[PDB]
Amino acid sequence: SVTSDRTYYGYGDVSVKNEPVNVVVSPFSFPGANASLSSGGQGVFKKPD
Amino acid sequence: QHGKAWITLDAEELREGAVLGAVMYYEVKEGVLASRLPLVFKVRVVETG
Amino acid sequence: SVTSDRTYYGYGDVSVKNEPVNVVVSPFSFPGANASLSSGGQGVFKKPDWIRVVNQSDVENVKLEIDWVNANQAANYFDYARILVTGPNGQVKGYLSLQHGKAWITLDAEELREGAVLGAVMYYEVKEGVLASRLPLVFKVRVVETG
Ligand SMILES: [Ca+2]
Ligand SMILES: [Ca+2]
Ligand SMILES: [Ca+2]
Ligand SMILES: [Ca+2]
Ligand SMILES: [Ca+2]
Repeated sequence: SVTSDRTYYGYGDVSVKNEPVNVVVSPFSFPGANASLSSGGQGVFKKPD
Repeated sequence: QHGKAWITLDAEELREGAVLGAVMYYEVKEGVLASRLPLVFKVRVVETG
Repeated sequence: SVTSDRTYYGYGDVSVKNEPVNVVVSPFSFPGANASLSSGGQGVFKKPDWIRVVNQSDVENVKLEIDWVNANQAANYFDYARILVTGPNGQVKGYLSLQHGKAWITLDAEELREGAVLGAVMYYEVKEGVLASRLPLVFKVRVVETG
């Protein structure tokens, strides 16, 4: 007696939470400790991490 | 569409007990849901002898 | 005998109470204590805990637009001033100066779920000979998009 509207459903959800990367900074204080940078000087400074 | 039948039985078919079974080929219209639908057939004895 | 008007009802309510974020400010008095800022001097000033962003239990993604409004006034006092917004857990997501005035620091589900502190690191050189007291520095925090 009923004319069914033939439509059933399925569903799902997608969760995009974080950003791809975290650029953790540990800044450099390049004259350093137990060192010295003078005017006109020339050299190299290294920070591994 | 074609609504009338004219089944006729003769002296051999009656003298053994005439059963008339039904075989129904059906396709239900799309999505229709019913319960206890009636089917009524009128049996007229037109000519006996 | 009655011809029923066949309509029944269901209902519900949605409660949106709070705003997504609380930008707790603890302002900085940068000449500090037991320190000294002189005219023409050059240096650095650091405040580890300056803007604490406190979220509610649902908010996970926040996009903050930090904006420096009185920079054109401080241009008459400073020669270069560079503010680094020391972000959530070591990241530095924001950099403001007298010229480039807008930042777009954005926090996601890991940075909020641990308590987001935004410190300030300021690199400054005071214009030659200028002597002031209690100069204001005001930054507009706009929450542009939350989720
Ligand atoms: Ca992150
Ligand atoms: Ca007859
Ligand atoms: Ca007879
Ligand atoms: Ca609030
Ligand atoms: Ca939104």
